[PDB]
Amino acid sequence: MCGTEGPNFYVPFSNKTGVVRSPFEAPQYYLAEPWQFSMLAAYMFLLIMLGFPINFLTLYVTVQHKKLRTPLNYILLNLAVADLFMVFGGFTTTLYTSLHGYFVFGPTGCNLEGFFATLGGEIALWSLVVLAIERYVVVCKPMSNFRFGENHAIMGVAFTWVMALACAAPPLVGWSRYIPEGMQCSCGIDYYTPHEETNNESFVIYMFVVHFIIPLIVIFFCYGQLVFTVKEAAAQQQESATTQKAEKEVTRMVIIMVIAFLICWLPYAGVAFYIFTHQGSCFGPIFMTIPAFFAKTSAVYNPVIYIMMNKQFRNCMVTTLCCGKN
Ligand SMILES: *[C@@H]1O[C@H](CO)[C@@H](O[C@@H]2O[C@H](CO)[C@@H](O[C@@H]3O[C@H](CO[C@H]4O[C@H](CO)[C@@H](O)[C@H](O)[C@@H]4O)[C@@H](O)[C@H](O[C@H]4O[C@H](CO)[C@@H](O)[C@H](O)[C@@H]4O)[C@@H]3O)[C@H](O)[C@H]2NC(C)=O)[C@H](O)[C@H]1NC(C)=O
Ligand SMILES: CC(C)[C@H](C(=O)N1CCC2(CC1)Oc1ccccc1O2)c1ccc(Cl)c(Cl)c1
Ligand SMILES: CCCCCCCCO[C@@H]1O[C@H](CO)[C@@H](O)[C@H](O)[C@H]1O
Ligand SMILES: CCCCCCCCO[C@@H]1O[C@H](CO)[C@@H](O)[C@H](O)[C@H]1O
Ligand SMILES: CCCCCCCCO[C@@H]1O[C@H](CO)[C@@H](O)[C@H](O)[C@H]1O
Ligand SMILES: CCCCCCCCO[C@@H]1O[C@H](CO)[C@@H](O)[C@H](O)[C@H]1O
Ligand SMILES: CCCCCCCCO[C@@H]1O[C@H](CO)[C@@H](O)[C@H](O)[C@H]1O
Ligand SMILES: *C(=O)CCCCCCCCCCCCCCC
Repeated sequence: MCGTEGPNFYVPFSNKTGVVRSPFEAPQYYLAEPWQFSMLAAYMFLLIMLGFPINFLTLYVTVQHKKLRTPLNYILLNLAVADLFMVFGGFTTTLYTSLHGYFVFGPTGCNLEGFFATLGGEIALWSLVVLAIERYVVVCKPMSNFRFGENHAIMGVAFTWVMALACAAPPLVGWSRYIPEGMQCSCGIDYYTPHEETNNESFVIYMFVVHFIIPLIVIFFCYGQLVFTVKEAAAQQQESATTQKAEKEVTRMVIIMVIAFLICWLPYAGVAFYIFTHQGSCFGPIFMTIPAFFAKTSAVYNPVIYIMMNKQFRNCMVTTLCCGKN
């Protein structure tokens, strides 16, 4: 008796006192104080104010600088669009619902907001995976006579969309479901109830293997092989000071990317491992949603790592922000 069930929702609060209401109809101030809903709104405001310009500017400078329109950069533009899906599908809606204290758009808006917020985070995840694969292919050259071109980069972008739909679409047609989560102001996959009608258990396993384990394996493999190949080549050219500088910075960047991924990936593993053990207690609205709470900031720090630290993008944005000069 941890929460209150209803059609299309699970409020993580007991109704033994009779105060629980539908998250589609009335504010959830028994889950959190009104000022804590305000702080949730302030958090959404921070993410919008930093997340929209950085990701929009990534698209804008690509229009004003011909050198950026390389196939190896297509996936980075795909990343910037995905973050805009998170910013407008998720953060903007949540800022609005937050200030009402419940999901005022009803179960239909729940499926829309949940689909587009999940699709945005999914496209971003697989863009990082596809980028790791493309870089591994270009550097480690695992195919004897192969050249990465425009058509290959388009496949890579299309691949992220297929994988993203493979996660975000089934809950709209009866495999798992979208419900309000956490403080009930935004919607997502149901990892909270074993809704046997939609076979929630098998979707969690599918999400865990395909959309959680596999991305980590691919990112670690591709980048490990890449760092190995680069350190191998530099070892054969130690007379070149620039070759050694290039090896050092490639390694430093791979570490940063992998640390950035782990910072977003481990909290889910931690929370899930804590839920696998200790399979006895009730989980507050915050607990199973702490990883998602902090994973939202990836809409800001991913473009900072993959674009603002890209030597080309940086100079083009400086020139664009400086009205043409510098
Ligand atoms: C968490 O738990 C609470 C408490 O159990 C639930 O809230 C109750 O929900 C029921 C509906 O299922 C409410 O019952 C309905 O109340 C209507 C209004 O009643 C108020 O007004 C009348 C005068 O009009 C007062 O006399 C009364 O004291 C109330 O203040 C009634 O119009 C409804 O009557 C109709 O349905 C019943 C059958 O349920 C028939 O017997 C009637 O003839 C009529 O057809 C009905 O009684 C109840 O008022 C709610 N209580 C509170 C405190 O809100 C939540 O739904 C639950 N949360 C979740 C998410 O499930
Ligand atoms: C992009 C998101 C749609 C997706 C997401 O929301 N997930 C949360 C639920 C999920 C799958 C992943 O996590 C689990 C952990 C343990 C057991 C089952 C699990 O199911 C996600 C989020 C962040 C990262 Cl880092 C990754 Cl790789 C993937
Ligand atoms: C993000 C900021 C972290 C620290 C904030 C701690 C604020 C606690 O502040 C207290 O919270 C109570 C909650 O109902 C209020 O009723 C009290 O009036 C208030 O003093
Ligand atoms: C850009 C942000 C705009 C957000 C507008 C939020 C409007 C909140 O609307 C308020 O919701 C309450 C229920 O929670 C009602 O009781 C109030 O009457 C209503 O004014
Ligand atoms: C390094 C990984 C970059 C992509 C991380 C995207 C974070 C997605 O976060 C997900 O968003 C959904 C909709 O808001 C929520 O329903 C999920 O609970 C949450 O895990
Ligand atoms: C997922 C892939 C992560 C790759 C991280 C590789 C980090 C290697 O880092 C390197 O390891 C060498 C070991 O001799 C050290 O001598 C170097 O100082 C160090 O730069
Ligand atoms: C700094 C400590 C923060 C603890 C995490 C608070 C978790 C509250 O739960 C939150 O509810 C929101 C509205 O439904 C969702 O948008 C968030 O994804 C979810 O984390
Ligand atoms: C060239 O590269 C620089 C051109 C001149 C730009 C100077 C203005 C930058 C100010 C950005 C910071 C605004 C902070 C807003 C606070 C919310």
